[PDB]
Amino acid sequence: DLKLPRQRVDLVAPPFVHVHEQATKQGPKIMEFKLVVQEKKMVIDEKGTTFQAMTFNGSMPGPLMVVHEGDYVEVTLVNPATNTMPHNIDFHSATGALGGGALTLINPGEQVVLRWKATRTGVFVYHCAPGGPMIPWHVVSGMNGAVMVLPRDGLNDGHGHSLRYDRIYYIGEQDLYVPRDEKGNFKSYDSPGEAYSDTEEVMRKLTPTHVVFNGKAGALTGKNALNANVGENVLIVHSQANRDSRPHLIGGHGDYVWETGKFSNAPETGLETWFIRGGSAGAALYKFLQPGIYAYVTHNLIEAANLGATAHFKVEGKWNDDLMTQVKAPADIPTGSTNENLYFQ
Amino acid sequence: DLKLPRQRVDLVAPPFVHVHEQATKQGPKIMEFKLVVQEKKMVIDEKGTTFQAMTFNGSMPGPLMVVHEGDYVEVTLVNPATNTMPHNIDFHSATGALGGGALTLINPGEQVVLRWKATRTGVFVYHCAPGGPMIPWHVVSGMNGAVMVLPRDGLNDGHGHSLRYDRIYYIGEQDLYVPRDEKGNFKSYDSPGEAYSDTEEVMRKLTPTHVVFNGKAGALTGKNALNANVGENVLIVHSQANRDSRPHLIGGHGDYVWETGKFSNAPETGLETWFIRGGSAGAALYKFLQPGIYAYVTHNLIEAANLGATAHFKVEGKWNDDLMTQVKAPADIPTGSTNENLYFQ
Amino acid sequence: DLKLPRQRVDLVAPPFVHVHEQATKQGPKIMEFKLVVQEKKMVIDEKGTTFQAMTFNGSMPGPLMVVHEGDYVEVTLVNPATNTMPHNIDFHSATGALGGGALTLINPGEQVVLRWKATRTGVFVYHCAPGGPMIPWHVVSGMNGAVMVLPRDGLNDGHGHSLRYDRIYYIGEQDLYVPRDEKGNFKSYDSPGEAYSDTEEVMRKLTPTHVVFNGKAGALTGKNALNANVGENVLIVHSQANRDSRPHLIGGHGDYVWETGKFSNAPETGLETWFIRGGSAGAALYKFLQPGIYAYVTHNLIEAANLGATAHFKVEGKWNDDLMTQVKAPADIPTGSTNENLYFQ
Ligand SMILES: OC[C@H]1O[C@@](CO)(O[C@H]2O[C@H](CO)[C@@H](O)[C@H](O)[C@H]2O)[C@@H](O)[C@@H]1O
Ligand SMILES: OC[C@H]1O[C@@](CO)(O[C@H]2O[C@H](CO)[C@@H](O)[C@H](O)[C@H]2O)[C@@H](O)[C@@H]1O
Ligand SMILES: OC[C@H]1O[C@@](CO)(O[C@H]2O[C@H](CO)[C@@H](O)[C@H](O)[C@H]2O)[C@@H](O)[C@@H]1O
Ligand SMILES: [Cu+2]
Ligand SMILES: [Cu+2]
Ligand SMILES: [Cu+2]
Ligand SMILES: [Cu+2]
Ligand SMILES: [Cu+2]
Ligand SMILES: [Cu+2]
Repeated sequence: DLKLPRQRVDLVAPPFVHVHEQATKQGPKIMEFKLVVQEKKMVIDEKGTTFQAMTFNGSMPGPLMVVHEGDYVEVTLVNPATNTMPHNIDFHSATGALGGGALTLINPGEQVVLRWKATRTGVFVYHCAPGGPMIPWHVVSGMNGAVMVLPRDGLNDGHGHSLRYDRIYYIGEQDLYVPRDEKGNFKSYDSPGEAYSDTEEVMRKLTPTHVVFNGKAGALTGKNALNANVGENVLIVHSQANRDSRPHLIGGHGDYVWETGKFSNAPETGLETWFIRGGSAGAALYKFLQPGIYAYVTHNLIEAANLGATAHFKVEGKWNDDLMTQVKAPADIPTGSTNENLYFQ
Repeated sequence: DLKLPRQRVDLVAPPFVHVHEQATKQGPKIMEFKLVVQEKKMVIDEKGTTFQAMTFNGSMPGPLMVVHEGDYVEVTLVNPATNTMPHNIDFHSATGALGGGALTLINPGEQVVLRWKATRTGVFVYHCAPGGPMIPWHVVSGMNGAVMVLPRDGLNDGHGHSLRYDRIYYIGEQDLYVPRDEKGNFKSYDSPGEAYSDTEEVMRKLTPTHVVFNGKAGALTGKNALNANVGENVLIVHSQANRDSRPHLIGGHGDYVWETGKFSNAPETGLETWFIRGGSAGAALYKFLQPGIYAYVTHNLIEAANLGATAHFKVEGKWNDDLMTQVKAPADIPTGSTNENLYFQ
Repeated sequence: DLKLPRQRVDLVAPPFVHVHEQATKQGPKIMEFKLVVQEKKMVIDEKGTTFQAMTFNGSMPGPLMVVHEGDYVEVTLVNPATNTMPHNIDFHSATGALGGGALTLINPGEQVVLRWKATRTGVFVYHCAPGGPMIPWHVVSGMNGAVMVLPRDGLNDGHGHSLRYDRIYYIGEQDLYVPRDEKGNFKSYDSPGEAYSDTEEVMRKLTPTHVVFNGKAGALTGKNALNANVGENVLIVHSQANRDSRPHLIGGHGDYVWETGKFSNAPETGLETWFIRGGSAGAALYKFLQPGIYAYVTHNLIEAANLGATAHFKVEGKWNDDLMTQVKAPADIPTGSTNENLYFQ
C-alpha cells in the first residue's frame, strides 16, 4: 500500500559517503539499501595485531546511509551462511521494535527486509543487537555504523541561514577489547566464538586496548589521509556506538557543531573540542583556512597517540600569514636574556 | 517568622513519584519532607550478590522530591540509632552551607531539620556528604536521590509552548564497587565498616563492578517493567551522583531533553542518546508512538547488558506500520542472489 | 608589515590571572607573552609524593593568557638548556600548523617566536605536542594551560545583556599517572626520561593515580583557599587538556555556564554540575549569595576526595536565613516518633 518511487542506493566504504543531494525538491521516496554481515579476521593496529571482527558490509564502521526527512528506508539485511552467529540491526533513527532489532534477527543463511520512516533529522548510530550480552559483544566487535537524515532543505545554522558542505567524511570510532596473554602480548583466535570468553573479561573492565578510526590504527594517516582544500566547508560525521569520544581538529575548529547530532537543534559555533556520547553520532562543519597537515583526534591524547585514534587531513592551498606566522625561527637563547629573574624561578 | 502554609508530602519508593501538580496557582508553601537513613545489606544483582548499602528511606536511589519554584523545602533528616555511622544531606538545588551538608551532620540516634528555598528550577541530585573520603563512600554505597523543582507554570519547550507529562518515572543510576576475592568472586561483609577498606581499593581504580537502576540489576525488567501507553508523554528523570551516564530509549527518542537538567534552559529536541554528567540529574520527555517492549539503558552497552544497567518499558497500544514494518520476514537468501559481487568482498 | 601597537603582558601563577580589561575600546594590538619550559620534580599530593613534571613557566597548569578578539598574540617560547627534551606549543585558539605546534619545536637551548591571530572567542587549552607518543606524555606531565579570548565588549548572557565579573580564577585540572612498585607505593625517578617507560604503562590503562587542581592535592585548600565576598560575580575558568571533568561548586551553582567554553554561544543558566570535555576549557560565572566555605570539585567524588580534586572558596559576608536555615539543630529522635511505620521498613 505504500505507493512511493523506489530508489536503490549503492553504499561505499567509509570514510567516503555515497552520493546524495543536500537540499532536494524531490518528494519522499523508498530508499533501498542492502547490508551484508561479514564476520572475518581483521588487522587493527600498526604492529599487525589481528582481531575477530564482525561487520556490516566488511568495514568498521559500517557504511554511512544518507536519506532525507520523510523518506522511508527499506533495508535488506543479509546474514550469509559463511557466518557463524545470528545478527540483527537497530537504527537509532527509527521508531519502534527496539529500533528494528526485534524485527530483523536472522540466522546464517537468512535475510530480512525492514522498512522505517525517517521522521527524525540528524546523524544516528545503527548497530547489531541480538539480545543480552551479545549486544555489547557484537557492537564492540565492529557491528555499528551511522545513518544521516538530512532536512529536505539541507543543513542550516539554526539562525535561518543555509549551510552547504563541499565535502563529507564519516569517521567511525571503535573501542576494541583484545585479550592479552600472561606476557602482555595480544592473543589471536580462530573464530569469534573462540575469542568470546577472554574478550568479555576485557570488556568487563571497561578499558579498551585500542581506539581506532575506520577500523585500524593508522587507517586514515599516511597514504589514506583525508583530502581537502583551503576554502572548502567539510562536514565530519563522527559516531561511537558504545563509548564516549571528544573529537578535535588539531589546527582547526568546529565552525558549526551538532555534538548531540540532531539537526532540529541549532549547532554551537567555534568549538575547540566536542563530545560524542557513546551510543550516538554527531557532526561538525569546518571551513579550512590554512593548508597543511591536520590531525583529527579524540582529545584523550593517550587514546589518540597510543591506542590508535588519530586521522590526518592533508589540505592544499596557500598559507595565510595573517592568521599565523613564525615570526622568528628556532634560534639559540640570546646570551643577554634574563630568564633567571622570572617570577616562577 | 516564615509565615507560609505548611504541606506534608509522603514520599514513595522509586521509580514512582509522589503525587504533585505540574502547573499550580498555589502560592509558595513550606513543603515538609522526612528522610530516614537506613544502613542495610541489599541484593544488587541477578546472581544474588549482596552489598553493604546505605540509603535514604531504604531505597537506591532515595525518593524523588517534587516542589515548585519559590517553595521552601523543610527536610527532617533522621539517623536511627540502629545505624553505625554519622550522615548528613547536601541538596544540589539549595544555596549555602555545602548544599545543607554543613548544617545536617547527625550521629545515630539524632535528627535535624533543614530548610532551603527552591530558587532554582530543574532536577537536581541530593546526597550524603559527611566529610573527606566518607563523601564518595556514602554516595556510592547508595546515599543519593534527586529533587525536582518545577516552574509554577509547569514545563515548557523553551519556545513558549507548555509541555505536560501523563506519567513520570525516576531512574536513579548507581555505580557500585564490590570487592572480589583472589578467585574473582564477590566478597560479603557483615557491616559497612568491615567492607570499607576493600571497597575503597576498588573505588580508587574508578571502574564499577555493577551499574544499576533502582538499586539492582534487573530491578526494572521482568514483572517490574515500567508501564506506558501509546500516545502518553512520559517524563524520565535520570540521576547519577558520582559518575557519567548516557541514557538511551531503545526504539524511541528523547523528544525534549534537558540533559544538564535545568528548566531555565530550552531542551534539545529529537535526541538519540543524552548525557548525565556525574553529580547531576537530567530529564527527557518522550511521547510513545509504538507499543511493545523498550529497553532503557546507559549506552555503554557493556554497562547496560553486563553490569546491570537496563530497564524495560512495556507499552500497550496499536502498532503503526507506517513508522516501521517488517516488509519480509526472515527467509533463506535467494539462490539467485549475487552478493559475491559486492564492493567489499 | 603588521603595524599595530605592541603590549607586553607579564603572566602570573595560577589560579590568579594577569590584569586585563573586560570590555575595551582599544583597537587590536600585538600582545606579547613569554613562556619558558621548566622540567622539574614537583610534589603532587599531601603525602609528599614527587613526580617528574614538565611545565610552562614552572606551574601546573601553565598560566592563563588573556587577550581580546582580533588581537594578535606573539608568544616567545623558550626551552632552556637545563631541560632535557624538545618542546613546542599548540594553541587550540589558533588556526593552522597544528595550532602552532608545527612551527614551535625547539631543542634545549633554543627559543622560537609564534604569532597567531585571536579570531575565535572563548577559553581554550594550550599544550605541548612534540609528536607521536610524546604528545600525551608531555601533556600529562604538566605541559598545558589555557588562553581566554574575550569579546571586545566583554562577556554577555547570550540574550543581549552585559555580564561583568568582579573576580576571576583559573582552575587547571591535571590527570597524573604515577607508577607504583610491587608493594603499591609510588615510585620516584631522577629524571623524566627515566620515568617514561613505567609511566607510559600506567597511561595505557587510562586510569589516573591523581587528579589535581593547580598541580597538587590540597593546592587550593587550607591557606590557599580562593577568596570571595557575598555579592561578587566570580568567573571560574576550568581546563582539562587530556581527560573529561565535571565541575561542581558545592553549596553554589553555575549562574551562567559555557561548558564548551566559547563565547559566541549563549551560556546555560543555573547548572548544578557542568562538563569539561578533555582537550578543552570551559567557564562558569557565579554570584555568591552566602558566606562560608565552598568546595569546588569534579563530581566524580572519588576523584574529588580520594585522588586530589578539591578546591575551596572562603567567602566573607552575612548569612541569608531566607535561602537556607537550620530550623532545628541535631537532637535526639523524639521518644514519641513513629518511624517504624514508614512505607520502606
Ligand atoms: O499486542 C499485540 C501483539 O502484536 C504483536 C504480535 O507479535 O506484534 C505487533 O508488533 C510488531 C512489532 O513489534 C509488529 O510487527 C506487528 O505487526 C504488530 O501486530 C506483538 O508484539 C503483540 O504481543
Ligand atoms: O562569620 C560569622 C560566623 O557565623 C557562623 C557561625 O557558625 O554561622 C553563619 O553561617 C551558618 C551557615 O553555615 C548559619 O547557620 C549561621 O546562622 C550564620 O551565622 C560561621 O559560619 C561564621 O564563622
Ligand atoms: O605547499 C607549500 C609548502 O610550503 C611550506 C614550506 O614548509 O610552508 C607553508 O606553511 C607553513 C606553515 O605550516 C608556513 O610557515 C609557510 O610560510 C608556508 O609557506 C610547506 O608546508 C608546504 O609543503
Ligand atoms: Cu551481530
Ligand atoms: Cu543502540
Ligand atoms: Cu551517609
Ligand atoms: Cu554533590
Ligand atoms: Cu613538552
Ligand atoms: Cu590539543
